[PDB]
Amino acid sequence: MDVQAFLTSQLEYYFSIENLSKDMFLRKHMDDEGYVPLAFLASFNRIKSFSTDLNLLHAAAKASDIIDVAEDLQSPMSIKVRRKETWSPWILPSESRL
Repeated sequence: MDVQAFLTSQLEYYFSIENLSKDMFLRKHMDDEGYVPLAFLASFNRIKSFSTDLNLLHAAAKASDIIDVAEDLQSPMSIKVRRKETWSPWILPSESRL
């Protein structure tokens, strides 16, 4: 597929039940609203291999109809994303967070 298509697919996958059940790190880095910083997602080798550009990754996130993006004008690195909840939140207790 195209670079955008791959990046979008991976982003959707990252917040999937299958991935989350195996990837505790994503859950630990969630805030009270279940958001995960774009900068953290960019650290995934699968993403870096295609692009390290947060702008392209952000565009990929916006291309998904099941992902919501929160922007912070103060910094491009403070942009967070989340997948829409279906059954239950995957947010961990503050003490368990990193």
